[PDB]
Amino acid sequence: MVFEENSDEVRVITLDHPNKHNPFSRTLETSVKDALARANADDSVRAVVVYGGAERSFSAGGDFNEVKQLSRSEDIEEWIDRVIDLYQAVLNVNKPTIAAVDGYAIGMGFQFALMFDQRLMASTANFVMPELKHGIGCSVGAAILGFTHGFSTMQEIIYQCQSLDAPRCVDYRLVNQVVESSALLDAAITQAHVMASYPASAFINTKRAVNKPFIHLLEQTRDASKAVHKAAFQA
Amino acid sequence: MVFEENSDEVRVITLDHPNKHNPFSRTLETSVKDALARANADDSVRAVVVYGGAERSFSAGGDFNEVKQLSRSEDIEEWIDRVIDLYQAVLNVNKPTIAAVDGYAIGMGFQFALMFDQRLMASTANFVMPELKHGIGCSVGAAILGFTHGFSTMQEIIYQCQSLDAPRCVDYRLVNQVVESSALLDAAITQAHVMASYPASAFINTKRAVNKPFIHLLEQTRDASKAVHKA
Amino acid sequence: MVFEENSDEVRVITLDHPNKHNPFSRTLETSVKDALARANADDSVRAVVVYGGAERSFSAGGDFNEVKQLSRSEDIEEWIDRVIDLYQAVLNVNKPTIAAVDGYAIGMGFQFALMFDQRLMASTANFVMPELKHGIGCSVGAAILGFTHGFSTMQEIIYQCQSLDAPRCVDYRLVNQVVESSALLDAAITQAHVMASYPASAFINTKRAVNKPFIHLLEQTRDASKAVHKA
Repeated sequence: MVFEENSDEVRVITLDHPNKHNPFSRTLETSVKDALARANADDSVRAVVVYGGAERSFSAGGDFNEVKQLSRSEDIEEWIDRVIDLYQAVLNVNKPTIAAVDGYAIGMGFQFALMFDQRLMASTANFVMPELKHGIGCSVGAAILGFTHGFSTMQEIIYQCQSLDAPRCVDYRLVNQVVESSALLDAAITQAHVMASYPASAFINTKRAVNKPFIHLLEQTRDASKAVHKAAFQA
Repeated sequence: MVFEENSDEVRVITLDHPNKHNPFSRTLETSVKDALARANADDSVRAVVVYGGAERSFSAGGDFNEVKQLSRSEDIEEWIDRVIDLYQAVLNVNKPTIAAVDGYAIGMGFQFALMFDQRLMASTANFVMPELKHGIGCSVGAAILGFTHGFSTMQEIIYQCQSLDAPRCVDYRLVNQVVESSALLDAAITQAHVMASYPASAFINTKRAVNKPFIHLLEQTRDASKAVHKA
Repeated sequence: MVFEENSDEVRVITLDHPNKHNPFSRTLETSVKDALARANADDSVRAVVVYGGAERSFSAGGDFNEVKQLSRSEDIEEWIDRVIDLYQAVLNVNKPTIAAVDGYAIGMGFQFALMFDQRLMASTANFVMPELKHGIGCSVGAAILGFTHGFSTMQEIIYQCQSLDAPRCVDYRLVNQVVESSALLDAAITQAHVMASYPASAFINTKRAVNKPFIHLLEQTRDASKAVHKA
């Protein structure tokens, strides 16, 4: 469920769920994790771009088919582990990582995007974190967003549950760039070439230092979040 | 010193100190805490709005003369503890909380407001944190504001001691909305109805998770602000 | 390598490296630390302004040819310890501190500036954190910047390695004011007089509380950054 192509030293991973909105099914997680592993392990690769695809959403979050079909505690507990593992998978890529966002980045897709070093979105795209509106728990989201963007910003976002257009994302500093849908991928690749040109020894050790507290946060959130979602999933 | 009213599932707590600027006296603390307890314990309540009242300040905070008048240290311990307990009282409300700010939100009033889930202010209102200007210590304000809005933002506010009108609060992201004084209360209630419509269990457990570090911070600050006036 | 003047209760420390870009050589660090010590220890001083000088940079930081030289594990460590000690030196000044920025504030100069209570820059000045562009490690810069201004802001800055002019710094909230180069020093001194007029008890204890987490973070970053500038 992911294409892997190359713009020279740049590896481009394109999400390809049967569904245009690239929902994170368990199969898609797997592919995305595996592609990231290969990219990180491959010396020909010096930078990575993850992309929803032309006329496709970055990801509309997890698979509503998994989520709505969750009752057992065993089942929910392990689902949270999966989710974090995915986010960690991105954070542990020792090379530069760009997220090219078009369409919708919702809930899990929003969060997934926040794991990247940089984010460019289309002028026509949207971010959303509408969990509580819908009756889903959002401790993991709160945790991430609080860490990346501050307490009061996070509060606003998760409690308002609004559809964030580009102007709004810029205002929140959720993205580094806004371009036309047609221009988006090339723009992302360029950013990747730029960061790829920074000496590797320097960039890897710095990125590691930078992402350590983030990883550590996510690990701490693991247990407590299993608690809210176990309790929430009974309606 | 409050009015408790209802817009259906929304409880509206209106501060009513004899003084139009709703200063936090001991008595007002008490009422506000008790009204919050009831609202949180009441089934019929699904969201809470706290409001200074029409043609009234949200709250000018606590008397700096009386703060400066405390010279026994348990006087200060008692007082520090009271202040935090108030802020914790808000943070422990398991339902949505909106603060409708008109007039002045000063010192304690500024801080008290930061405990809420959301904040709307009037176009004509002002936030201020002037403690250092008036020769008051300011650990608790800094601690809170650093946590809610970042180090460098807090630095600027505390050290500059300026009256922050609405444009400035928006720029700082201190509020979620600015409206006319006449429109403010209805606006706040609407927000409350919106958040009240969120499936409770999912909301409550999330809010608990969210506010936990905040509460823990207030506890750390309690100990520290009293290690100060002890040495 | 520093000239110490007085505007009444305000002490003004002007960086004076032979090089007009005030690079942080070991000698300059020393002078700056010693001038800060004296200013903090001097009762006649109630506030401090640090300035690059007219027609001179605040500081272009350390020399990236020398940094890339350091291969011996001691050399790396002692250098890191020095760098932090400098930043701590500013944080431990118990009186108000203003940084008057003209020219370039690069890497160490950017970071050094973030230690101050307030920052004014010239309209014509620039901030830069270009370490990764030039193959220099940046754990320290990121640690600081993440703490002062948030994770995602720090990310953007260190990964983009751009020259931030004034409009951009305002947009990032890196400074409290932008003025003409000619006006800059007087502006800084005024800010210093303003903060100097706040009661010393009130200020000193608050500032201590405020800067504690910052110091504690610098101390962690020290122990850590060794292992990465090592590898």
